[PDB]
Amino acid sequence: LIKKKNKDIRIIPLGGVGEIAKNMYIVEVDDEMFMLDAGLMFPEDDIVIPDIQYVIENKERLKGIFLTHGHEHAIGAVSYVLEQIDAPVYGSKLTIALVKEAMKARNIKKKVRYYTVNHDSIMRFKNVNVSFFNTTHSIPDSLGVCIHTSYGSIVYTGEFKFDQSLHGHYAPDLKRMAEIGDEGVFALISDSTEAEKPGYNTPENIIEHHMYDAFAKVKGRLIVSCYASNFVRIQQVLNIASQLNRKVSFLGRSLESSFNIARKMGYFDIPKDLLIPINEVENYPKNEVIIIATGMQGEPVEALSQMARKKHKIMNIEEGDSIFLAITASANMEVIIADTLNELVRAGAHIIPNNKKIHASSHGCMEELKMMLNIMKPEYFVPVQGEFKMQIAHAKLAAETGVAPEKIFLVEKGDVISYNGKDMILNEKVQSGNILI
Ligand SMILES: [Mn+2]
Repeated sequence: LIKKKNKDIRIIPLGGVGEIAKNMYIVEVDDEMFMLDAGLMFPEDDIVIPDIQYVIENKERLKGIFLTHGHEHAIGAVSYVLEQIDAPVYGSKLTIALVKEAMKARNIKKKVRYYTVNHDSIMRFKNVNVSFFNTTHSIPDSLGVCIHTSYGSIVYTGEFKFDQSLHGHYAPDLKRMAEIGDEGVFALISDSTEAEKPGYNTPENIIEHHMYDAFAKVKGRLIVSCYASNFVRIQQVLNIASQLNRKVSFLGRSLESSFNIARKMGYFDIPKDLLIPINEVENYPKNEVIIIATGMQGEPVEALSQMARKKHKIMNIEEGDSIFLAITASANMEVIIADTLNELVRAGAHIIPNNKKIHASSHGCMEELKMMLNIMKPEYFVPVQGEFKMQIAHAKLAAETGVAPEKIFLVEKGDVISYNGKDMILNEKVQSGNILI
Protein backbone atom coordinates (compact mmCIF):
# COMPACT_ATOMS: atom_id res chain seq x y z
CA LEU A 1 0.00 0.00 0.00
CA ILE A 2 0.96 3.66 -0.63
CA LYS A 3 2.45 6.17 1.85
CA LYS A 4 2.24 9.68 0.32
CA LYS A 5 1.47 11.62 -2.89
CA ASN A 6 4.56 11.25 -5.12
CA LYS A 7 5.72 13.65 -7.88
CA ASP A 8 8.76 12.24 -9.73
CA ILE A 9 9.62 8.76 -10.97
CA ARG A 10 12.94 8.04 -12.71
CA ILE A 11 14.01 4.69 -14.22
CA ILE A 12 17.64 4.22 -15.26
CA PRO A 13 19.28 0.98 -16.52
CA LEU A 14 23.05 0.82 -15.84
CA GLY A 15 23.17 -2.83 -16.94
CA GLY A 16 21.14 -5.61 -18.60
CA VAL A 17 19.90 -3.67 -21.67
CA GLY A 18 21.46 -4.17 -25.08
CA GLU A 19 23.20 -7.21 -23.54
CA ILE A 20 22.24 -10.51 -21.92
CA ALA A 21 23.44 -10.19 -18.25
CA LYS A 22 24.77 -7.62 -15.74
CA ASN A 23 21.37 -6.75 -14.28
CA MET A 24 21.21 -3.31 -12.69
CA TYR A 25 18.16 -1.03 -12.75
CA ILE A 26 17.92 2.27 -10.83
CA VAL A 27 14.49 3.46 -9.73
CA GLU A 28 13.95 6.88 -8.14
CA VAL A 29 10.75 8.05 -6.46
CA ASP A 30 11.28 11.73 -5.63
CA ASP A 31 14.48 12.07 -3.53
CA GLU A 32 14.90 8.31 -2.93
CA MET A 33 16.90 5.87 -5.01
CA PHE A 34 16.68 2.08 -5.22
CA MET A 35 18.94 -0.35 -7.02
CA LEU A 36 17.28 -3.49 -8.40
CA ASP A 37 19.99 -6.18 -8.82
CA ALA A 38 23.74 -5.86 -9.35
CA GLY A 39 24.88 -8.55 -11.80
CA LEU A 40 28.17 -9.23 -13.56
CA MET A 41 28.75 -10.32 -17.14
CA PHE A 42 31.28 -12.93 -18.14
CA PRO A 43 33.05 -11.08 -20.99
CA GLU A 44 32.23 -13.25 -23.97
CA ASP A 45 33.43 -12.74 -27.54
CA ASP A 46 37.47 -12.56 -15.48
CA ILE A 47 34.32 -10.41 -15.18
CA VAL A 48 32.58 -7.19 -16.22
CA ILE A 49 30.53 -4.97 -13.88
CA PRO A 50 28.34 -1.84 -14.43
CA ASP A 51 29.51 1.78 -14.10
CA ILE A 52 27.89 3.18 -10.94
CA GLN A 53 29.33 6.71 -11.17
CA TYR A 54 25.75 8.01 -11.30
CA VAL A 55 24.99 6.21 -8.06
CA ILE A 56 28.13 7.48 -6.31
CA GLU A 57 27.40 11.15 -7.11
CA ASN A 58 23.94 10.57 -5.57
CA LYS A 59 25.09 8.13 -2.84
CA GLU A 60 23.26 10.16 -0.17
CA ARG A 61 19.92 9.15 -1.68
CA LEU A 62 20.43 5.40 -2.15
CA LYS A 63 17.99 3.81 0.30
CA GLY A 64 18.52 0.12 -0.53
CA ILE A 65 19.74 -2.66 -2.83
CA PHE A 66 17.16 -5.29 -3.80
CA LEU A 67 18.29 -8.71 -5.04
CA THR A 68 15.89 -11.00 -6.90
CA HIS A 69 17.87 -14.28 -6.94
CA GLY A 70 21.19 -16.04 -6.22
CA HIS A 71 22.67 -16.07 -9.77
CA GLU A 72 25.79 -14.15 -10.76
CA HIS A 73 23.72 -12.15 -13.26
CA ALA A 74 21.87 -10.70 -10.24
CA ILE A 75 24.36 -10.48 -7.34
CA GLY A 76 27.77 -10.79 -9.06
CA ALA A 77 28.73 -7.11 -8.66
CA VAL A 78 27.38 -6.58 -5.15
CA SER A 79 30.74 -6.82 -3.36
CA TYR A 80 32.26 -4.21 -5.65
CA VAL A 81 29.27 -1.91 -5.13
CA LEU A 82 29.54 -2.25 -1.36
CA GLU A 83 33.25 -1.28 -1.47
CA GLN A 84 32.42 2.17 -2.88
CA ILE A 85 29.02 2.68 -1.16
CA ASP A 86 27.32 1.66 2.12
CA ALA A 87 23.64 0.74 1.67
CA PRO A 88 21.35 -2.00 3.18
CA VAL A 89 21.02 -5.23 1.20
CA TYR A 90 17.56 -6.79 0.79
CA GLY A 91 17.07 -10.35 -0.49
CA SER A 92 15.64 -13.84 0.11
CA LYS A 93 17.12 -16.28 2.67
CA LEU A 94 19.26 -18.00 -0.02
CA THR A 95 20.25 -14.81 -1.86
CA ILE A 96 21.68 -13.17 1.28
CA ALA A 97 23.60 -16.39 2.04
CA LEU A 98 25.26 -16.37 -1.38
CA VAL A 99 26.10 -12.63 -1.15
CA LYS A 100 27.71 -13.06 2.26
CA GLU A 101 29.78 -15.95 0.86
CA ALA A 102 30.95 -13.70 -1.99
CA MET A 103 32.05 -11.11 0.61
CA LYS A 104 33.85 -13.77 2.70
CA ALA A 105 35.49 -15.12 -0.46
CA ARG A 106 36.86 -11.65 -1.33
CA ASN A 107 38.04 -11.23 2.31
CA ILE A 108 36.01 -7.99 2.61
CA LYS A 109 35.81 -6.91 6.27
CA LYS A 110 33.30 -4.04 5.67
CA LYS A 111 30.25 -4.19 8.00
CA VAL A 112 27.07 -4.69 5.94
CA ARG A 113 23.40 -4.38 6.97
CA TYR A 114 21.66 -7.47 5.53
CA TYR A 115 17.84 -7.72 5.58
CA THR A 116 16.32 -11.12 4.79
CA VAL A 117 12.92 -10.67 3.11
CA ASN A 118 10.10 -12.96 2.02
CA HIS A 119 6.82 -12.54 0.09
CA ASP A 120 5.23 -11.41 3.39
CA SER A 121 7.85 -8.70 4.02
CA ILE A 122 6.88 -5.03 3.51
CA MET A 123 9.87 -2.67 3.77
CA ARG A 124 9.06 0.96 4.57
CA PHE A 125 10.81 4.13 3.33
CA LYS A 126 10.29 7.90 3.27
CA ASN A 127 8.36 8.08 -0.03
CA VAL A 128 7.35 4.46 -0.72
CA ASN A 129 6.75 0.97 0.64
CA VAL A 130 8.38 -2.04 -1.05
CA SER A 131 6.83 -5.54 -1.21
CA PHE A 132 7.92 -8.87 -2.78
CA PHE A 133 6.46 -11.91 -4.55
CA ASN A 134 7.84 -15.36 -5.42
CA THR A 135 8.74 -16.22 -9.04
CA THR A 136 9.70 -19.45 -10.87
CA HIS A 137 13.40 -19.65 -11.99
CA SER A 138 16.23 -22.20 -12.17
CA ILE A 139 17.13 -21.26 -8.58
CA PRO A 140 14.78 -21.36 -5.50
CA ASP A 141 13.65 -18.30 -3.50
CA SER A 142 13.62 -15.93 -6.46
CA LEU A 143 11.61 -12.75 -5.81
CA GLY A 144 9.92 -10.00 -7.78
CA VAL A 145 10.07 -6.48 -6.36
CA CYS A 146 7.02 -4.26 -6.04
CA ILE A 147 7.65 -0.53 -5.39
CA HIS A 148 4.40 1.13 -4.30
CA THR A 149 3.90 4.70 -5.54
CA SER A 150 0.85 6.99 -5.66
CA TYR A 151 0.93 6.54 -9.46
CA GLY A 152 0.67 2.73 -9.06
CA SER A 153 3.15 -0.14 -8.57
CA ILE A 154 6.57 -0.27 -10.18
CA VAL A 155 7.17 -3.99 -10.71
CA TYR A 156 10.49 -5.61 -11.52
CA THR A 157 10.02 -9.32 -12.33
CA GLY A 158 13.65 -10.27 -12.16
CA GLU A 159 14.26 -13.42 -14.20
CA PHE A 160 11.20 -15.69 -14.26
CA LYS A 161 9.32 -18.51 -15.92
CA PHE A 162 5.93 -20.26 -15.68
CA ASP A 163 6.24 -24.03 -15.29
CA GLN A 164 3.29 -26.13 -14.11
CA SER A 165 5.63 -28.86 -12.74
CA LEU A 166 7.67 -26.64 -10.37
CA HIS A 167 5.87 -26.59 -7.06
CA GLY A 168 8.25 -25.87 -4.12
CA HIS A 169 10.30 -22.75 -3.37
CA TYR A 170 10.14 -22.70 -7.19
CA ALA A 171 6.39 -22.04 -7.13
CA PRO A 172 5.08 -18.56 -8.16
CA ASP A 173 2.68 -16.35 -6.20
CA LEU A 174 -0.09 -16.18 -8.85
CA LYS A 175 -2.60 -14.71 -6.32
CA ARG A 176 -0.19 -12.04 -4.97
CA MET A 177 0.66 -11.27 -8.65
CA ALA A 178 -3.03 -11.03 -9.60
CA GLU A 179 -3.66 -8.71 -6.65
CA ILE A 180 -0.72 -6.45 -7.61
CA GLY A 181 -2.26 -6.35 -11.10
CA ASP A 182 -5.72 -5.17 -9.98
CA GLU A 183 -4.41 -2.64 -7.46
CA GLY A 184 -2.82 -1.18 -10.59
CA VAL A 185 0.70 -1.44 -12.00
CA PHE A 186 2.18 1.88 -13.13
CA ALA A 187 5.36 0.40 -14.64
CA LEU A 188 6.51 -3.15 -15.42
CA ILE A 189 10.18 -4.01 -15.92
CA SER A 190 10.40 -7.53 -17.34
CA ASP A 191 12.85 -10.19 -18.57
CA SER A 192 13.18 -10.32 -22.38
CA THR A 193 15.70 -13.19 -22.59
CA GLU A 194 13.58 -15.64 -24.64
CA ALA A 195 11.15 -13.09 -26.13
CA GLU A 196 11.97 -14.31 -29.66
CA LYS A 197 11.04 -17.94 -28.95
CA PRO A 198 7.34 -18.69 -29.70
CA GLY A 199 5.18 -20.83 -27.42
CA TYR A 200 6.35 -22.12 -24.03
CA ASN A 201 9.27 -23.81 -22.34
CA THR A 202 9.23 -27.58 -22.24
CA PRO A 203 8.00 -28.40 -18.67
CA GLU A 204 10.82 -29.48 -16.31
CA ASN A 205 9.22 -32.84 -15.48
CA ILE A 206 9.22 -33.68 -19.22
CA ILE A 207 12.93 -32.90 -19.39
CA GLU A 208 13.59 -35.02 -16.30
CA HIS A 209 11.64 -37.94 -17.79
CA HIS A 210 13.69 -37.88 -21.00
CA MET A 211 16.93 -37.70 -19.01
CA TYR A 212 15.79 -40.70 -16.96
CA ASP A 213 15.03 -42.81 -20.06
CA ALA A 214 18.46 -41.90 -21.46
CA PHE A 215 20.42 -42.58 -18.25
CA ALA A 216 18.61 -45.87 -17.66
CA LYS A 217 20.17 -47.27 -20.88
CA VAL A 218 23.73 -46.49 -19.77
CA LYS A 219 25.75 -49.66 -19.14
CA GLY A 220 28.99 -47.90 -18.17
CA ARG A 221 30.04 -44.69 -16.44
CA LEU A 222 27.86 -41.57 -16.87
CA ILE A 223 29.20 -37.98 -16.82
CA VAL A 224 26.72 -35.08 -16.89
CA SER A 225 27.78 -31.49 -17.60
CA CYS A 226 25.62 -28.78 -15.96
CA TYR A 227 25.58 -25.14 -15.01
CA ALA A 228 26.04 -24.66 -11.26
CA SER A 229 23.36 -21.98 -11.57
CA ASN A 230 20.70 -24.51 -12.59
CA PHE A 231 19.58 -25.94 -9.26
CA VAL A 232 16.65 -27.69 -10.92
CA ARG A 233 18.82 -29.67 -13.37
CA ILE A 234 21.12 -30.67 -10.51
CA GLN A 235 18.11 -31.73 -8.42
CA GLN A 236 16.97 -33.74 -11.45
CA VAL A 237 20.12 -35.88 -11.72
CA LEU A 238 20.08 -36.48 -7.94
CA ASN A 239 16.52 -37.86 -8.28
CA ILE A 240 17.47 -40.01 -11.27
CA ALA A 241 20.70 -41.33 -9.66
CA SER A 242 18.64 -42.42 -6.65
CA GLN A 243 16.04 -44.26 -8.74
CA LEU A 244 18.77 -46.01 -10.77
CA ASN A 245 20.67 -47.01 -7.60
CA ARG A 246 23.67 -44.96 -8.76
CA LYS A 247 25.62 -42.54 -6.60
CA VAL A 248 26.67 -39.01 -7.45
CA SER A 249 30.05 -37.28 -7.48
CA PHE A 250 30.83 -33.66 -8.40
CA LEU A 251 34.22 -32.60 -9.76
CA GLY A 252 36.71 -32.43 -6.89
CA ARG A 253 38.12 -32.07 -4.40
CA SER A 254 35.35 -30.23 -2.48
CA LEU A 255 31.75 -29.24 -3.30
CA GLU A 256 30.73 -26.09 -5.20
CA SER A 257 30.01 -23.25 -2.74
CA SER A 258 26.57 -22.21 -4.11
CA PHE A 259 25.39 -25.83 -4.19
CA ASN A 260 26.86 -26.59 -0.79
CA ILE A 261 25.34 -23.58 1.03
CA ALA A 262 21.90 -24.31 -0.47
CA ARG A 263 22.29 -27.98 0.43
CA LYS A 264 23.14 -27.09 4.06
CA MET A 265 20.03 -24.83 4.19
CA GLY A 266 17.84 -27.77 3.11
CA TYR A 267 17.04 -26.59 -0.43
CA PHE A 268 18.00 -29.91 -2.05
CA ASP A 269 16.22 -33.19 -1.53
CA ILE A 270 19.10 -35.66 -1.05
CA PRO A 271 18.79 -39.23 0.37
CA LYS A 272 21.47 -40.61 2.72
CA ASP A 273 24.83 -41.72 1.32
CA LEU A 274 24.04 -40.59 -2.25
CA LEU A 275 27.02 -38.28 -2.77
CA ILE A 276 30.45 -39.93 -2.84
CA PRO A 277 33.55 -37.62 -2.88
CA ILE A 278 35.59 -37.77 -6.07
CA ASN A 279 38.34 -39.49 -4.00
CA GLU A 280 36.02 -42.46 -3.36
CA VAL A 281 34.95 -42.89 -7.04
CA GLU A 282 37.44 -45.55 -8.19
CA ASN A 283 36.12 -48.01 -5.57
CA TYR A 284 32.68 -48.35 -7.20
CA PRO A 285 31.87 -50.22 -10.47
CA LYS A 286 31.65 -47.97 -13.52
CA ASN A 287 27.85 -48.45 -13.78
CA GLU A 288 27.15 -47.25 -10.23
CA VAL A 289 28.40 -43.66 -10.55
CA ILE A 290 27.19 -40.43 -12.09
CA ILE A 291 29.85 -37.73 -12.27
CA ILE A 292 28.57 -34.16 -12.57
CA ALA A 293 30.79 -31.48 -14.08
CA THR A 294 29.43 -28.09 -13.13
CA GLY A 295 30.82 -24.66 -13.85
CA MET A 296 29.86 -21.12 -14.78
CA GLN A 297 31.62 -19.50 -17.75
CA GLY A 298 31.55 -22.46 -20.08
CA GLU A 299 34.14 -24.57 -18.22
CA PRO A 300 31.53 -27.42 -18.07
CA VAL A 301 32.44 -27.84 -21.77
CA GLU A 302 36.16 -27.10 -21.22
CA ALA A 303 36.38 -29.78 -18.50
CA LEU A 304 35.18 -32.55 -20.86
CA SER A 305 37.76 -31.49 -23.47
CA GLN A 306 40.45 -31.80 -20.77
CA MET A 307 39.01 -35.15 -19.67
CA ALA A 308 39.02 -36.46 -23.21
CA ARG A 309 42.48 -35.15 -24.09
CA LYS A 310 43.68 -37.22 -21.13
CA LYS A 311 44.99 -33.94 -19.39
CA HIS A 312 42.53 -33.43 -16.42
CA LYS A 313 44.06 -32.64 -13.02
CA ILE A 314 41.61 -34.99 -11.18
CA MET A 315 39.88 -37.50 -13.45
CA ASN A 316 39.96 -38.46 -17.11
CA ILE A 317 37.58 -40.17 -19.53
CA GLU A 318 37.83 -43.91 -20.22
CA GLU A 319 36.51 -45.80 -23.26
CA GLY A 320 32.83 -46.81 -22.86
CA ASP A 321 31.95 -43.64 -20.88
CA SER A 322 28.64 -41.92 -21.56
CA ILE A 323 28.42 -38.13 -21.85
CA PHE A 324 25.32 -35.95 -21.46
CA LEU A 325 25.19 -32.17 -21.92
CA ALA A 326 22.47 -30.87 -19.57
CA ILE A 327 23.08 -27.26 -20.72
CA THR A 328 21.68 -24.81 -23.30
CA ALA A 329 24.25 -23.57 -25.82
CA SER A 330 24.87 -19.90 -26.60
CA ALA A 331 25.84 -19.34 -30.26
CA ASN A 332 29.24 -18.25 -28.87
CA MET A 333 29.64 -21.76 -27.45
CA GLU A 334 28.27 -23.84 -30.40
CA VAL A 335 31.71 -24.34 -31.96
CA ILE A 336 33.61 -25.34 -28.80
CA ILE A 337 30.92 -27.93 -28.15
CA ALA A 338 31.51 -29.38 -31.62
CA ASP A 339 35.28 -29.55 -30.95
CA THR A 340 34.68 -31.20 -27.59
CA LEU A 341 32.26 -33.74 -29.10
CA ASN A 342 34.91 -34.76 -31.66
CA GLU A 343 37.53 -35.28 -28.93
CA LEU A 344 34.94 -37.17 -26.87
CA VAL A 345 34.33 -39.50 -29.83
CA ARG A 346 38.09 -40.03 -30.39
CA ALA A 347 38.55 -40.97 -26.71
CA GLY A 348 35.76 -43.45 -27.40
CA ALA A 349 32.93 -42.01 -25.32
CA HIS A 350 29.24 -42.49 -26.05
CA ILE A 351 27.43 -39.19 -26.66
CA ILE A 352 23.87 -39.23 -25.29
CA PRO A 353 22.04 -37.12 -27.92
CA ASN A 354 19.93 -34.12 -26.90
CA ASN A 355 16.26 -34.21 -27.83
CA LYS A 356 15.82 -31.42 -30.37
CA LYS A 357 12.09 -31.20 -29.59
CA ILE A 358 12.95 -30.05 -26.04
CA HIS A 359 13.39 -26.36 -25.25
CA ALA A 360 15.15 -25.79 -21.91
CA SER A 361 15.44 -22.27 -20.46
CA SER A 362 15.37 -20.43 -17.12
CA HIS A 363 13.44 -17.70 -18.90
CA GLY A 364 9.88 -17.60 -20.17
CA CYS A 365 9.15 -17.76 -23.88
CA MET A 366 6.63 -15.55 -25.65
CA GLU A 367 3.52 -17.00 -24.02
CA GLU A 368 5.04 -17.08 -20.54
CA LEU A 369 6.01 -13.43 -20.90
CA LYS A 370 2.48 -12.55 -22.13
CA MET A 371 1.22 -14.36 -19.06
CA MET A 372 3.05 -11.91 -16.78
CA LEU A 373 1.83 -9.01 -18.95
CA ASN A 374 -1.78 -10.15 -18.83
CA ILE A 375 -1.58 -10.58 -15.04
CA MET A 376 0.09 -7.21 -14.37
CA LYS A 377 -1.71 -4.98 -16.90
CA PRO A 378 0.93 -2.18 -16.63
CA GLU A 379 0.32 1.34 -17.88
CA TYR A 380 3.99 1.65 -18.93
CA PHE A 381 6.35 -1.13 -20.03
CA VAL A 382 10.14 -1.27 -20.08
CA PRO A 383 11.48 -4.55 -21.58
CA VAL A 384 14.96 -5.35 -20.18
CA GLN A 385 17.40 -8.32 -19.83
CA GLY A 386 17.96 -8.64 -23.56
CA GLU A 387 19.66 -7.18 -26.65
CA PHE A 388 17.86 -4.73 -28.89
CA LYS A 389 16.18 -7.43 -31.01
CA MET A 390 15.00 -9.12 -27.79
CA GLN A 391 13.60 -5.87 -26.35
CA ILE A 392 11.64 -5.29 -29.58
CA ALA A 393 10.28 -8.83 -29.45
CA HIS A 394 9.05 -8.26 -25.88
CA ALA A 395 7.56 -4.92 -26.85
CA LYS A 396 5.46 -6.54 -29.60
CA LEU A 397 4.17 -9.04 -27.04
CA ALA A 398 3.20 -6.14 -24.77
CA ALA A 399 1.39 -4.32 -27.58
CA GLU A 400 -0.59 -7.53 -28.24
CA THR A 401 -1.67 -7.69 -24.57
CA GLY A 402 -3.01 -4.14 -24.94
CA VAL A 403 -0.24 -1.88 -23.56
CA ALA A 404 -0.25 1.41 -25.50
CA PRO A 405 2.75 1.53 -27.90
CA GLU A 406 3.27 5.21 -27.01
CA LYS A 407 3.82 3.92 -23.44
CA ILE A 408 6.43 1.22 -24.28
CA PHE A 409 10.06 2.35 -23.90
CA LEU A 410 13.09 0.69 -25.48
CA VAL A 411 16.18 2.05 -23.67
CA GLU A 412 19.99 1.76 -23.78
CA LYS A 413 22.38 1.97 -20.81
CA GLY A 414 22.31 5.38 -19.13
CA ASP A 415 18.90 6.25 -20.61
CA VAL A 416 16.59 8.07 -18.21
CA ILE A 417 12.84 7.62 -18.15
CA SER A 418 11.09 10.37 -16.16
CA TYR A 419 7.46 10.85 -15.12
CA ASN A 420 6.34 14.41 -14.28
CA GLY A 421 2.78 13.32 -13.54
CA LYS A 422 1.57 14.26 -17.02
CA ASP A 423 4.06 12.82 -19.52
CA MET A 424 6.57 9.98 -19.44
CA ILE A 425 9.62 11.17 -21.36
CA LEU A 426 13.11 10.06 -22.24
CA ASN A 427 14.65 13.45 -21.53
CA GLU A 428 18.09 12.76 -20.02
CA LYS A 429 21.09 10.44 -20.34
CA VAL A 430 23.53 9.66 -17.47
CA GLN A 431 26.98 8.05 -17.20
CA SER A 432 27.02 4.28 -17.82
CA GLY A 433 29.54 1.71 -19.07
CA ASN A 434 31.51 -1.55 -18.71
CA ILE A 435 34.21 -2.04 -16.04
CA LEU A 436 36.33 -5.12 -16.69
CA ILE A 437 38.08 -6.75 -13.74
MN1 LIG B 1 18.87 -16.21 -13.80
